[PDB]
Amino acid sequence: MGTTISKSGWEVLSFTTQEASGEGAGNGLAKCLIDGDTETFWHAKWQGGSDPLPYDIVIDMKQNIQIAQVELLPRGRGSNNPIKVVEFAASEDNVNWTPIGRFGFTNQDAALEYYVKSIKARYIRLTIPDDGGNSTVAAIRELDVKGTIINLEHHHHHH
Repeated sequence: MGTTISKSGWEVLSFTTQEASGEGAGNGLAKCLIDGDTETFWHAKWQGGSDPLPYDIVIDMKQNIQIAQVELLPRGRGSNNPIKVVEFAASEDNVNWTPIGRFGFTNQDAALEYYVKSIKARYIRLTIPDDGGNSTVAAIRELDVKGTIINLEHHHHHH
């Protein structure tokens, strides 16, 4: 809300891993990452076994937004989080992904502000690479995006 894009209408198009069993039920879901609540978080599958890295989570923002900065809200508090490096990708057509920034992940209780490549994107992908040293254990509260809302809707020319 405000400069941060309202994740109210955001949905997950594809996810590589999510723990809907180890975290009970209603928690550890990939959509919780974009649900926008500090008490909910996404967790990689651990109960019964993890999935093959890397982990790619693709979110549809349902609108074209000029990406400027991505925010990652980790847990930290009572969490290990063996996440070393995180990679952010964005796309205008869902087909052509462009890495808006690759940075290291700092496990903390406060949000991580990632200033990235300024580019238009309707879709955004969170990539957890197997290259950065990342283990198959990941727990992130939420992901947010700061940008400018772009419109493809010209009401006086589209009705």
